[PDB]
Amino acid sequence: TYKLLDGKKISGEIKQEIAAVVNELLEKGGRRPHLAGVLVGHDGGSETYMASKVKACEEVGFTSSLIRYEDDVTEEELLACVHRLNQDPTVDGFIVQLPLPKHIDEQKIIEAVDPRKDVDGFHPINVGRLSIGLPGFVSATPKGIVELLRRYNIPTRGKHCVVLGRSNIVGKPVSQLLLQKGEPGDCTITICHSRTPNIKEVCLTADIIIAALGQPEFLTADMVKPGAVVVDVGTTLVPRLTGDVKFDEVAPKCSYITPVPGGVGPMTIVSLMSNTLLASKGLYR
Amino acid sequence: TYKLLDGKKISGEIKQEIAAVVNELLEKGGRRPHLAGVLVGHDGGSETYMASKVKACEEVGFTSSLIRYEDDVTEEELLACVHRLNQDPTVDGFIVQLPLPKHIDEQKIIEAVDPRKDVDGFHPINVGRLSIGLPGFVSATPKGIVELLRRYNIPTRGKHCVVLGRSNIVGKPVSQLLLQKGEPGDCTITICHSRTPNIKEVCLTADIIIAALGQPEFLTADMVKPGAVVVDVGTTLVPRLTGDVKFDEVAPKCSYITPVPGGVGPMTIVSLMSNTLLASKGLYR
Repeated sequence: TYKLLDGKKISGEIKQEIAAVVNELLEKGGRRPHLAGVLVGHDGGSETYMASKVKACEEVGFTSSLIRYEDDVTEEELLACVHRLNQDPTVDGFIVQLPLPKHIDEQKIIEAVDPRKDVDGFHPINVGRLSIGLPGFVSATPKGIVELLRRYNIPTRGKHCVVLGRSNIVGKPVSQLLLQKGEPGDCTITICHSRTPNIKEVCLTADIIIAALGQPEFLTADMVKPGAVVVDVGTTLVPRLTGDVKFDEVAPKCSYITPVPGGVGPMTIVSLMSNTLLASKGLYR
Repeated sequence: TYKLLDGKKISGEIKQEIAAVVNELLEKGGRRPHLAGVLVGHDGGSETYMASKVKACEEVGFTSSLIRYEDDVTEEELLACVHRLNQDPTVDGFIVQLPLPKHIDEQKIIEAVDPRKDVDGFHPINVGRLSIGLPGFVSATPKGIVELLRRYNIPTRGKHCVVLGRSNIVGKPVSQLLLQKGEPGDCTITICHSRTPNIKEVCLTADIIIAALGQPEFLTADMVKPGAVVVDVGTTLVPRLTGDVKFDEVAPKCSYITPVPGGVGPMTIVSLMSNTLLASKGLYR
C-alpha cells in the first residue's frame, strides 16, 4: 500500500541520462568530463568516501584524478594545489575530502576553490547563492533528496515539511530548497533539533518528514500522520546499515518512503556526478 | 502589562557604546571609521535610504563618503569603483545602494565587493558564512532583530519561533540566526509564506513571531498565544507608518512587542553602524 522512493532505481535512470549526454558530446569530438579529488592523510573512512566517488565516475563515463598528500602537507602547498586545479582546463570540477588536519584552515582551503568547479557545493558562496536563489552548485545530499521528490512528482506546494536536524550537510540546505517557490518547494518548513521539546507533536503535523538526526529508529509510527512522505537520511551501522526511521511500523503509514539502504545514498553519489557534468558544460543548474 | 521592545532606546545605548570605542581609538591617535556609499540614478526612495545612513554616521562619529553615478554608468565603471573602494585603506566598509539599473548585473557588482568591507552583508559569501556558522557580516535588519532579543535577555532556547515571510532581507537570515546554538537561538523554526495554508494555526503555537510580510494588520489577536514575543518588521505607509501587527489588540497579549515606528527600524540603522565599526577594527563579529 505504501510506495518506495527508490533511490537505486532513480539513480540508475540519471546515470543513463548522464551517459547519453557524454556519448553525444564524444560523437561531436569532445573529451569526457573530469572530476579531480584531493585527499590528505590516510583516514579509512574518507578513503572509502573517495573510492565511492571513483567508482561512480567509471559508471557514468567520467575521467577521474586523485591526489594524495600526507597529513603534514602545509596550508601553502594545499592552497597551491587548489589554485592549480582551478586553473587546469582539463579539470571540470574538483573536491577536497574533509576533514583536513587540525593545522590546515578548512575555510581558507575551501574558499580558495573556484565556485565554477565546486561540485560539492561546499564553497560558502554557493551556500549563500542557494539561500538567496542565485545559480550555484547545490551540495550533493540535499540535491539528491529534492530530485527524489521531483522524480515522483510529489505534491509539495502548501505542504508542511518537518526537517529533523539542522546540519550543514542536510537539514539547512534541504530546508532552503523546499522553501523556494514552485514545485518541488513552496513547503511550510519546520526545522527541529536537540532543543526542540515536542518533536513527536511536530512530526504528527508533517506532510513530509526529512529524518536527518543520525539516530536509529528515532522516527516511530506514533509520530507519523497517515499519508506522510518520509525521507530517511540516517546512515548508522547497527548489530546492518539502517536509517533514522523504524521502517517496519512507519512505512505502512506512508504514501512514500525511502528505504535504507537504497534510498538517499545512491541519490547523493549520482547528484555529485550530475554537478560534475554541469560543470563540464559551464553550468550550475 | 506588556513590555516594549524599545528600538529607539536600545539603539541609543549602542550608539553611545560605538562613540566610546571611537573616542578611545581617537585618543590613542587613530582616525574615525569611514563608511562609503555608491548610488546610481536618482530614485527618490534609495535617495532617502542613503540620506538615513549619512545621518547615522554623523551621530556615531563616522566619516562618510557618497559617490553618485548617473544610471547610464557601465558595468565596467561600476566594477572599477567597487575595486577602488576594496583597495582604499581609508574606507573601512562600503555599500552599493540597490536596486541598480536593468543593464547592470547586481550579482556581479555585489560579488565584486571584498567580504571584509561588505558591511551590508549582501555578498553571497557572507550569506553563506552565516548559514554555515562561520564569521562574516550579518546583514543589518536580522542583526538588529536578534540584538533586540539579546538585549532583553529574552529566553529563546527550546522556544517555537514562527517567521512570517521568506524574504532574503529578513525571513531567511533571522531564521538562520535563531537556529544557531546558544542564546539567542536554539529556537525551533517554522517559516511561513503565501502558500502556507494555516498561518493562524501556526501562529497560535508560537512563542516568538517575526512578522515580516509587509501587510498592515496581518497579525491579529486571535492568532497570538498569551505571553508571546512579537517582532514587527513591517513598514507600510497607510492613511501613518505601521507594521504587520494590529498593535491595539495584539500587544496586550504579549510578554514583549516591538512598536512601529520605534522598534526594528532604529535597530537596522544602528546595526549597519556596528558592522562598520567592526570592519574598521578588521572584525566580522
